[PDB]
Amino acid sequence: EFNILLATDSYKVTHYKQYPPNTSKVYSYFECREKKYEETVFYGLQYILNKYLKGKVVTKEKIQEAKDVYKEHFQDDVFNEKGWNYILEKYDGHLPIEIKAVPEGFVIPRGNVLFTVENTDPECYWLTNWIETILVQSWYPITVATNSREQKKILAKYLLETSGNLDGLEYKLHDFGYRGVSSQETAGIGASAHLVNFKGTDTVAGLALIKKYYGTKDPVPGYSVPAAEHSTITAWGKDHEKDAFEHIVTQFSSVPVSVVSDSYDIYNACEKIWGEDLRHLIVSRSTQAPLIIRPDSGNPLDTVLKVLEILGKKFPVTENSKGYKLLPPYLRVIQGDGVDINTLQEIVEGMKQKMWSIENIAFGSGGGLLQKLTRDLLNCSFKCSYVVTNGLGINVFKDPVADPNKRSKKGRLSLHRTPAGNFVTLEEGKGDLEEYGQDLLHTVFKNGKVTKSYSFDEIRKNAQLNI
Amino acid sequence: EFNILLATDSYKVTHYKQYPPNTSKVYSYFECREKVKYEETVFYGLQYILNKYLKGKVVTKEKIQEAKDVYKEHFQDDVFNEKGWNYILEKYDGHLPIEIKAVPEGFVIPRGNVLFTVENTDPECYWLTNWIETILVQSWYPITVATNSREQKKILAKYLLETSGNLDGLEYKLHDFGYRGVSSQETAGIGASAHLVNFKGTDTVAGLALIKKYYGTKDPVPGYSVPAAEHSTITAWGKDHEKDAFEHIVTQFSSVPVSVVSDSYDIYNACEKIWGEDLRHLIVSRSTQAPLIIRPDSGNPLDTVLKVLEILGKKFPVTENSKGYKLLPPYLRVIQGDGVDINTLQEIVEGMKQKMWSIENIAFGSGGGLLQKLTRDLLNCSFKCSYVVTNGLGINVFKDPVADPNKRSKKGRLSLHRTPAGNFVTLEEGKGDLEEYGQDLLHTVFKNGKVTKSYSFDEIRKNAQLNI
Ligand SMILES: O=P(O)(O)OC[C@H]1O[C@H](OP(=O)(O)OP(=O)(O)O)[C@H](O)[C@@H]1O
Ligand SMILES: O=P(O)(O)OC[C@H]1O[C@H](OP(=O)(O)OP(=O)(O)O)[C@H](O)[C@@H]1O
Ligand SMILES: O=C(O)c1cccnc1
Ligand SMILES: O=C(O)c1cccnc1
Repeated sequence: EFNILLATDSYKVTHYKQYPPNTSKVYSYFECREKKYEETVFYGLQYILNKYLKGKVVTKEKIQEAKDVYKEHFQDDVFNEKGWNYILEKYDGHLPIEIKAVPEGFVIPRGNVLFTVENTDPECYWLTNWIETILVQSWYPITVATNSREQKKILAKYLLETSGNLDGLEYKLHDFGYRGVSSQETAGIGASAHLVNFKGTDTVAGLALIKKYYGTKDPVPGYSVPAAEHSTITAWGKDHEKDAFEHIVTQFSSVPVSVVSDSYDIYNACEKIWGEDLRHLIVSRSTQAPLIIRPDSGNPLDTVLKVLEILGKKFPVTENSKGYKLLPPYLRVIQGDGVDINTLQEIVEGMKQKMWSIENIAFGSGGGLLQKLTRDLLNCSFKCSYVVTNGLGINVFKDPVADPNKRSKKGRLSLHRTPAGNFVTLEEGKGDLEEYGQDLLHTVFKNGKVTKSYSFDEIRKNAQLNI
Repeated sequence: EFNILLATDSYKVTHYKQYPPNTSKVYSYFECREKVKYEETVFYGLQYILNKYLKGKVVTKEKIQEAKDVYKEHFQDDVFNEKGWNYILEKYDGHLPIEIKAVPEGFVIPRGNVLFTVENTDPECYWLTNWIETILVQSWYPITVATNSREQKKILAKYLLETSGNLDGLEYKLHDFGYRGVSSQETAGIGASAHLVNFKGTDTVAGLALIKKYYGTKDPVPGYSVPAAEHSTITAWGKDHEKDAFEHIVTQFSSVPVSVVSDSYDIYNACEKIWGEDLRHLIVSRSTQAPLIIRPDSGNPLDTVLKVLEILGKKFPVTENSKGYKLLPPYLRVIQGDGVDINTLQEIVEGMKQKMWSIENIAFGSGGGLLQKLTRDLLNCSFKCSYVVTNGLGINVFKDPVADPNKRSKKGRLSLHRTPAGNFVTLEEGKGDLEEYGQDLLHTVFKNGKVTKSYSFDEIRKNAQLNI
């Protein structure tokens, strides 16, 4: 089905004719360039290696298919049929490429090499950057995992300040983004990246991806709870919202249940329906099976604060040991509308200023978590840094006059820890001097084989917060 | 293999227990809610979803068991509706008892109108309508790409018509550079295909196969490209040999158009000294069908384009076209592919016009701005239940949140009509049945596991044309 010969940017089809004659090696690297988001979670390359790059990826039929498409697409014969046939005949269609990468889950400051790519056969000098397009899509799981982890840092800071511990942190940011991403494939990739940091998800696609490509000791990497949507409330008719609420919390009386409460009037629902008519069905619930009230409209901070004020007047509020107000354990709130890293910060800060514990609230995020992200957020970039031409290696780079931020690194690269425990990327082959301890890049792919793999449990450990 | 039982939001697994008892019908609809203002949307992409995910035998015993096993662990509880899915398998050989009606693909519809509706065709499957919300709502993405691409085409058409008097070349003026900048291979194909509704130039090869498989064109392919350099093929020569790289590349591609990225070290030197002097003899000899296309790729986009054009206008023979705008010789063009989105595209063409440069001189490449920097909230894409039957009684249902009237949803059975003035209106509460507005513009496109109406990519392009 998938054809790697048709999985590149069109212009790359023409690059084999553009490199210097007598070029035997093209060596390229990926970084999140330096320019907020000072460090990045490296995640997602193992998916790409296994799904698209390993094994026999070239066949006679795929070559003919590409040749025919490109003849029409370019209105010209430019496709390197010879070079692809070489890989087919010499290597049984396995890519003569070596990729070295930092371990998945590692948290690396901006401006460092995260992986490198080079050809292992001199005839395939053109192949290194053929697969740039595929490999650069690693920007997306890196950026989802990174932005999710930055939200975890905010939640952890405010949970610690308002409650004194981090209990429940892993469930405080729930993935609501399945319908809000651009494809089924993106849903799985993005949901898996969020699960590097959290355990709550409604994007089921992430589970199958992690099981197939990474693996966990536990049966599943992420969990959900029963929850209403507007259709299951509004189907009862507007005059029967109370009947809908009563039915749903009674069907799910012994597990947590989230009930969207803003179909008609969130404030009436909290004060009169939950707070009076159905109060007897709430105060009876277990600490392990709270009602979770879900507003879903209005200004996010103003709505959360007004919902909490209403609930604190109808239910017995305590003051925890840090001085912050706490709803009874059978009652919680989830804000799932308009949540991104900026509004999450605004809400928890507003709660803190009004003396509400972050224990009371959880968040759901859809587009903000999985779709409202681009390759430019972390300046994810893949560039050639080293070539061998006429048997001599030369260090190559770009350095555009009008934008020093786009200057790329020179020569053969390696990643090291510094004496102070930070990270440094050495350029120009200087890692070979061995002044800086071991290279942290490891070979993960060579000549069609995935050579080093990480479980999802290892990745989660590598991506832990300091605290 | 894809499993539609595992292709929904988790909470929807629990919804069959939440609807009113004795509900036999759930009817839902999709709109781009009323809130560049994006007043009209190109409806595109549902036919892909119908064919790839929803048609045919989508339920098997193995898929039911897989979903059962996953949800038991995911919920730590048995809530999965195994019986309901087995009914579909047994009664319909795994085909979905669903009817979907939709506006024709490529149609350009104002915001706030019904675009498609979904309802179950078997009373036992009242829960199925909104199970497939998640899948179907992903149509927001091709809709939004196609719409935003068409809005950029409107800008380009306006300024090309002003500065040149015609629209020659318009379909090649916005090239898709977004393959590496989207979130997956599947997204690349969907989004590139949506851009090809409006344009013919693309480097996102994945779009071609999607169109061939799911829509079809009379022509062999729906989009085209030209040879072009990247920084690796220039810089690999060494900083002191940029001229050698340029000479090699334009000589290799002497009789087709060739784009050459010229900013590796100093775009202004490259234009004035390398192209403008050292290699000028290799440029002024080229065919009108095979221009050199100089590609800056850094700096302030408008300032860089204007300075590149000023340099080239001093080194090459510029003419004045019939509208009074400056025009480079036909063997020389420029493409700006850095930092392009609908806002900077507008700023560049307006700044060119103010400096008396024809838009004939320029084309644009766009990656993330075209295919990735878009969300479901740009057009307020939304799927909502508007009608149910419970105890044999149909009721019109809706949401109307007190703090956001923009989220009010439509009531009852819906239909899309032409007004007497030729505009569009969505009739609510079954009022289309009164036939005061002629016939419903929605067509049944899916019924009981079968695609029942479909559109070629050529028809979609025709429907999506600009008025001009
Ligand atoms: O973070 P987001 O990308 O916005 O996703 C989260 C939203 O999505 C759901 O609503 P729904 O599908 O109704 O969205 P809508 O009201 O905009 O149509 C859900 O109830 C949240 O409000
Ligand atoms: O519109 P965009 O999403 O930005 O994609 C277009 C950019 O992508 C390419 O550069 P490259 O891969 O170098 O991007 P980079 O400079 O960030 O590395 C290309 O030369 C354009 O500059
Ligand atoms: O579980 C939820 O409340 C949910 C999941 C996805 C989208 N909106 C809400
Ligand atoms: O053809 C090009 O110039 C191109 C294609 C994709 C990305 N960047 C540039």
